[PDB]
Amino acid sequence: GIGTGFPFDPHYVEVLGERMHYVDVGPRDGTPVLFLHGNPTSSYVWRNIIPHVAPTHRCIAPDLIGMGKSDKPDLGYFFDDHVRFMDAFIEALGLEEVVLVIHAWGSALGFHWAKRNPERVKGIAFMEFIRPIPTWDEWPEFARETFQAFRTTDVGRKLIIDQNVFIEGTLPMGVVRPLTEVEMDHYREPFLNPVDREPLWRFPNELPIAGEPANIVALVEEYMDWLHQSPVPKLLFWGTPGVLIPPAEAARLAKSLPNCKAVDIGPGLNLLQEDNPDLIGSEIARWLSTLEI
Ligand SMILES: CN(C)c1ccc2c(-c3cc(C(=O)NCCOCCOCCCCCCCl)ccc3C(=O)O)c3ccc(=[N+](C)C)cc-3oc2c1
Ligand SMILES: [Cl-]
Repeated sequence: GIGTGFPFDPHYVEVLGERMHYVDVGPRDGTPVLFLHGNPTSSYVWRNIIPHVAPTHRCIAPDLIGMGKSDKPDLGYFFDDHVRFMDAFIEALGLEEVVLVIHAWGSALGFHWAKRNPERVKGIAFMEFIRPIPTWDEWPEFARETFQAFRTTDVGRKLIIDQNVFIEGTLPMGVVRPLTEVEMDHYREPFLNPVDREPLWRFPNELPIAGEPANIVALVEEYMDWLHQSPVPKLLFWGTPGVLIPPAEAARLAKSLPNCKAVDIGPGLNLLQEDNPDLIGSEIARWLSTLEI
């Protein structure tokens, strides 16, 4: 079955006075592949995809500040905080040019870095990614009341911080196949203490929905503007029925974005890595071999 373990040797690097954990495997020469997780996951989400890429390319998978095995400073965990820590992480590792593999909130981080540093990005593989949601009618109806609730300091904090709903409920609702107890426990591990759940609550409060927050909407519009014009090689994974990227939309996006190939993963919602890791990892490895890296 789909693997549940996390065998990777831990690595830590000091970034802005705090430690960030990261997976680092594969050959030391060549162009590295940087994997960026989102909410409420960690590098664990890449555990079954990296084994297809690591034979031929270095794979680096950080845990975002406040998540995974990374330290937990008392921040707001705004998107800007993740930007500062990820920018510093990339420079601390001395990375020059990279290929990005990104998902969901990791996709906003990755696209925003790539737009600012296009000479250092040799390709982007992405899935169930963040674009502006113009009105609440474009948010998936089955998750609309909950995300509206999450975006409050009363009910949203009760749900996400006190009751851990993002881990116990939203995470499984983003995977078609059933998650095992061992997998759930890996996802729960960084957040056993409620107070550490701050990033899980700030993230949905940052989503660019109905114009709000305006600073995030502007930033995401900007990287989308770039992505529709840039010749950067693109690999878009999508699933059925999907969540943010449904099949008919994925096909339209791939034909509109330059130098984009789209790959059907089969059944999927948001966390496509949990529904078909072997296809995602084997397609990434094949696509890397086509790049000038
Ligand atoms: C302990 N306690 C107080 C709760 C409360 C609620 C649940 C829910 C649940 C959750 C939602 C819920 O999250 N909607 C949102 C779904 O969004 C999925 C789509 O992806 C969004 C991606 C966004 C991407 C952004 C970056 Cl691109 C709604 C209502 C309830 C409910 O049952 O009231 C559970 C639901 C499932 C579940 N299992 C399958 C084991 C367990 C649950 O255990 C709860 C415990
Ligand atoms: Cl979120």
